Amino acid sequence: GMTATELVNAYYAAFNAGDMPAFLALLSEDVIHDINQGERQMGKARFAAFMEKMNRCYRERLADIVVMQNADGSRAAAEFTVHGQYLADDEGLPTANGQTYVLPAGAFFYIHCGKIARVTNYYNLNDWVEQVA
Amino acid sequence: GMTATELVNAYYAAFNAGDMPAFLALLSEDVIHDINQGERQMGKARFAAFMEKMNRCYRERLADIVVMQNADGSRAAAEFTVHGQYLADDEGLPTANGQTYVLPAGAFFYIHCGKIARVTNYYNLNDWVEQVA
Repeated sequence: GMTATELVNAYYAAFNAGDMPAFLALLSEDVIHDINQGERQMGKARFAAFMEKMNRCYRERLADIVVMQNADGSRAAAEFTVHGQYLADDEGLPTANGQTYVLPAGAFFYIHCGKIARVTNYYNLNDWVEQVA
Repeated sequence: GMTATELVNAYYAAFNAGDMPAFLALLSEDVIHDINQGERQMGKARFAAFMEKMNRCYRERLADIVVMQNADGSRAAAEFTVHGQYLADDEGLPTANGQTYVLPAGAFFYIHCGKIARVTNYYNLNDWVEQVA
């Protein structure tokens, strides 16, 4: 019975708290995940693997979260500020040494049957690389 | 007296119709323009110059536009599908030869005093380059 706004708020609450069971529970089994400047990854197993890797390499807190939805709650969007620390080398990227970064980001969502069926992530990758390189 | 939704709909109507006076009229004089994977450009004059260049090099139609806002209309977001044709070489990018492209994109907005005060553009640049290269 959650609204789209509530669902997306719960997504980010779980993200911020590092509560992976709560986070993954909100996603459909066939969730589409559009990685910023990267590949479309399909399915919850791949999303769980993505989060495992992200948790190996980064810690992030999202601030200033603004969540919006369409009237029927099938579509949503969020804009926020990422506060992060780069903890361990991620593949294909600059070396990690604990550096901090701060940058705006956003996401778009498709919601169906009360689950998040698509997450599309956006941010300026060039800005992030400049901050950590 | 327009709502944020109406304002953003007018922005995209003007974009789609190629009506530059109508498009630029919606923007604040000090509009912040966050170019996808690029620079923050400040001010309406720079935005007009950006559009002049864009119009020199591309023709785009946006489909499937979904516009969302926060309750007070200070923030908005749009997701859509870009249908484009690359008409003339743009600087720092692959050669143009009239190729077509289709890809999702989105934008985030800050609205103040009834004008668009920030436009932040997002899309997968790698996907676009792959489509035209």
